[PDB]
Amino acid sequence: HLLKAGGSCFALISGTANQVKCYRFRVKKNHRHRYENCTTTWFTVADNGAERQGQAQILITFGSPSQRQDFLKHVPLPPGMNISGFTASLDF
Amino acid sequence: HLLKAGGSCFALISGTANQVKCYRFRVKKNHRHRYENCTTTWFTVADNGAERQGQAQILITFGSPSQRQDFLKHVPLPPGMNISGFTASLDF
Repeated sequence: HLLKAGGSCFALISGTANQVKCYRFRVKKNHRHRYENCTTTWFTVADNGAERQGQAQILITFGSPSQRQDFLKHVPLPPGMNISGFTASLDF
Repeated sequence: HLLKAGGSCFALISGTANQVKCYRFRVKKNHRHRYENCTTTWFTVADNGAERQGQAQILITFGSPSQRQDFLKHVPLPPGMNISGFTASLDF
């Protein structure tokens, strides 16, 4: 790793569990060069009951805005999935 | 929600799966008021077919930097566990 001034850019992709699972499979399979890393599926944790609740989520990181732009051009977003893009500074 | 008042903040907590699970239960039970939400446990995906690999990880969000400061004040980090803090801006 080269030391990284400023923030890394990433995205949050969501939908049903199986949607998200398949979406990942696709990007790893057909798009690996367009993203840095991806997470396994997670959920926003519920207080009561089963922790796994609401929409399935993955974070995908990118080495630069340009890589994220290239990702966005080529990677199909299935119907009912959503994507939002963010830029994160490291604080500590 | 109202609308994001500036930039939001979060933290990435890592360790073994059981370290992370335990940390999540503790903060849910004792420090609920000190964070916004937490994720279920996840890993960085391996492309070698092994989804679960490396360190277990969770994300914790905060509604203000103040809240995160108060969390950091009150919640210790056990041996062998890591925390990083970030602030993200919405891109799209």
